[PDB]
Amino acid sequence: PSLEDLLFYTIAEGQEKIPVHKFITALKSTGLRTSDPRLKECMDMLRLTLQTTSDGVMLDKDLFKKCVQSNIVLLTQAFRRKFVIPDFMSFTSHIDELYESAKKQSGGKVADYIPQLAKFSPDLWGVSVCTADGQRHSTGDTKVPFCLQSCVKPLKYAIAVNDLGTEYVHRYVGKEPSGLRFNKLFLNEDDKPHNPMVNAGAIVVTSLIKQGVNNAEKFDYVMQFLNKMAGNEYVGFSNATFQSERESGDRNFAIGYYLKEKKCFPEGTDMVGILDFYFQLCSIEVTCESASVMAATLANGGFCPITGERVLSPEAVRNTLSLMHSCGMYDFSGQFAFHVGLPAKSGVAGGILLVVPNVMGMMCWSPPLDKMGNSVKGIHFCHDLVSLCNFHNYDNLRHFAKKLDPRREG
Amino acid sequence: PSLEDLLFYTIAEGQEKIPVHKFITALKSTGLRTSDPRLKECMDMLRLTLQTTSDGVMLDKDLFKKCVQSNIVLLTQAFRRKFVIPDFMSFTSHIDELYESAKKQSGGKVADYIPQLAKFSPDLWGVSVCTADGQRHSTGDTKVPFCLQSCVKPLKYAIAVNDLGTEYVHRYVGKEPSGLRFNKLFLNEDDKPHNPMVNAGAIVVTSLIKQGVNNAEKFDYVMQFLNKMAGNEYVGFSNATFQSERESGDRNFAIGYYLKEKKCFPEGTDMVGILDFYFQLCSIEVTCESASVMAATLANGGFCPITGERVLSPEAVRNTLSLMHSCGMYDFSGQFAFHVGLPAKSGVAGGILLVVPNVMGMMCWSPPLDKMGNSVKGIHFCHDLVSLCNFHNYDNLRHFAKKLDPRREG
Ligand SMILES: O=C(Cc1ccccc1)Nc1nnc(NC2CCN(c3nnc(NC(=O)Cc4ccccc4)s3)CC2)s1
Ligand SMILES: O=C(Cc1ccccc1)Nc1nnc(NC2CCN(c3nnc(NC(=O)Cc4ccccc4)s3)CC2)s1
Repeated sequence: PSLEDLLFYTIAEGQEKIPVHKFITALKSTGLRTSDPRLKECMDMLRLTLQTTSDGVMLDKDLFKKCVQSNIVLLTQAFRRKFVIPDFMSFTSHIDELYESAKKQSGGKVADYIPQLAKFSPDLWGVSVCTADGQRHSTGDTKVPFCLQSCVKPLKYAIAVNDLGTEYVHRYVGKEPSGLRFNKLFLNEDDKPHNPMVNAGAIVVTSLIKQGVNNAEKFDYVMQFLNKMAGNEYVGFSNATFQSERESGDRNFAIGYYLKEKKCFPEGTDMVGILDFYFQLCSIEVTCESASVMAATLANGGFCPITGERVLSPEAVRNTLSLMHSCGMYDFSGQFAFHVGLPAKSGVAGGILLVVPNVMGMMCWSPPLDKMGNSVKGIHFCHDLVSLCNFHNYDNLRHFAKKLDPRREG
Repeated sequence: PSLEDLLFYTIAEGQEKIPVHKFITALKSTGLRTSDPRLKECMDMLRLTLQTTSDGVMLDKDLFKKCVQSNIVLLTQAFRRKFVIPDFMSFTSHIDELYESAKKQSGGKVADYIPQLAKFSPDLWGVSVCTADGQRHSTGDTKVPFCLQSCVKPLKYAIAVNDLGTEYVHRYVGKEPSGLRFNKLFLNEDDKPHNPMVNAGAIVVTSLIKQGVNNAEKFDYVMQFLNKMAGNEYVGFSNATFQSERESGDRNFAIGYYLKEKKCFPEGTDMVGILDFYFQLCSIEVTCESASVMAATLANGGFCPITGERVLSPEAVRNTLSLMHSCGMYDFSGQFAFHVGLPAKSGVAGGILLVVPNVMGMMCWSPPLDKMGNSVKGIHFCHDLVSLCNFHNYDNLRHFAKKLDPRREG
């Protein structure tokens, strides 16, 4: 027998030759994009075959063989419905409906304490999905770049835990939500920031990464790390946002001096320099599409789903997901954990980085924020998604009443 | 041929007739107990054929069929390794090692604020497992009755959500942990108890159940409900503990009067009567074995795994598991959520009701408590369990480093 051949007969349909466009259409309907880095050899060989034989363009078993050989495992799982969401076309139809429903939620106020966000139209709204198998779907404004802002907090904590371990990192930062009106306290009773998802905690975490090297190399080190998490999709930087943030960051400077006085930083920390680095990390730019791949890396236990590359330790990812679950949505964190039950992180630019463990990552972006600082449409979408699908952390995978389970078929 | 026959040859081993003891021994190693209520018809039929003789006695394919045919689906999944933990004998060996490691953790203090807790030996230590498929294992003192105490709090919250819905229940009680020192406050800022897992929340939740009927019928209703949750294994009542709890429940009376003055109860509540009902609920008795079945009902989306009966709505179970995750272990709740990542609830008698969603429920019981009120051995066991197995809520089911996954053949 042969894997290329019985996959050939799978698409062949009794016919002798597969039209090339018919193979591409079947591939796309699994959810994989033709640009997937794991399919490069196959797509290069297909394009090359369309050049060397315009006497075509139809693939016989042996020419189909030589195109798919290099990527045959991934291609087989895709075509034998082995991906985490088998009927991806049906699922994206649901995502689109959820998207259109949240589109009609027009309230909230765009953040405006800096010029680079008041800039953003209230009506931008994008949602991108990347499953742990690399299946992609986007709807709305998913290639508009925006700053991560606090969405970067779980990512830089994960880097810190990856490089230094749980025990070291959490000598400096706690692991719990603060409680609905210890919002305002910079430190818990052990003189540590409450958790990595608040500014004081994120500032301390920022000071743990790549200690001893200067800010230029620290930033490059973090960027290279975000590139891998995003499978090398768009990660950028907004210098306009950085300059405005550092120029308007009086409270973060208040936090910085308070943490210095309380000796919250590692020995030899230049606190003002860490604040600069912090403002830079908040100014890193993504799109919905690229950020959804970062989320999918966290959903996939530290492996980037569109490259296969191990990016973060399971410990770093587990810790990060734990704290996103309980600390990720500002004062809405307890409500979100109860009703949505998914690890998520929101930012002032309107992003919500969302993780369904073992299923998928998402980025929802809509600049208008509610009074707790969370994107109105993102919050609405997240509630709807879990109303529809049994993705709540404490939904049961066997007894889920009327919810839909996109992991199953019939 | 047919399913009874095709399973007959599996156990037959080429032999022409199966000894009865060889079938029982094979069944037990799947993890099922012969007393499983779903196997009653089969065991009754075995009982009848064991009476027609005093020989072997040995089953030919046709009489085996006559015994097993009523329970053939369940018997097939058990014998063709379809249960959630396929190699259960290997898994119980690990449970045994975890048990023996926690046994040497000899610290902590037995609760003594009333005599009924104060008499329990410091050295009692039991762990019971019930998977979502009804596979059972116990090690240590697992048939000694002890009071649920605060372990009853998630069960009566589940009942209330089951009967009345999330929205009504949470008019009276919040959905969040209070934070590591708004510990002492009875109400959050919306004049509701912070969540159902604290005394103030449980007291209010108690006032929502079976309203309008008197306390005796209320207690009967809750007992019946716990019977279904435990698949009719042991549930009792300690009047001694009840009497002691009510005479030394000064703080609970302080809470009750405070909630009354703040109008936290439904109209027509007799607050002093509700406190009495509350003390009774804390005095309900279980064993490790019966309580692990209750936990397994929560692990199984509201279906009792050893009877098949729907006991709780999926919404009640999801809500209960969410609040156990974040509020279940007193001031250790945040540490426990971060490190163990399992919904759990502890009580002052030393019980820890533990749920691994979609896998199993457990009850750990060891009377000596740490400084936060949690059983020392239970806390140690829970950490060890998640160190060993990829059961952390934010462990990945595909990439889990060196952890063991008992869900996998491979
Ligand atoms: O001490 C501890 C450890 C601890 C914790 C818990 C229990 C015991 C011990 N942590 C600390 N972290 N940060 C501290 N100083 C900060 C200075 C800036 N902030 C603020 N300064 N001033 C305000 N004022 C209103 O916030 C005003 C207000 C009044 C009423 C209602 C709402 C708001 S916050 C927050 C306090 S101290
Ligand atoms: O008000 C709110 C809502 C709220 C929440 C957040 C922000 C604004 C509004 N909830 C309330 N719940 N219960 C209240 N009265 C209770 C009477 C019994 N308890 C206690 N009484 N007295 C103590 N005394 C020390 O606990 C001693 C101590 C003091 C400071 C530090 C450590 C220890 S507790 C708790 C207070 S009020």
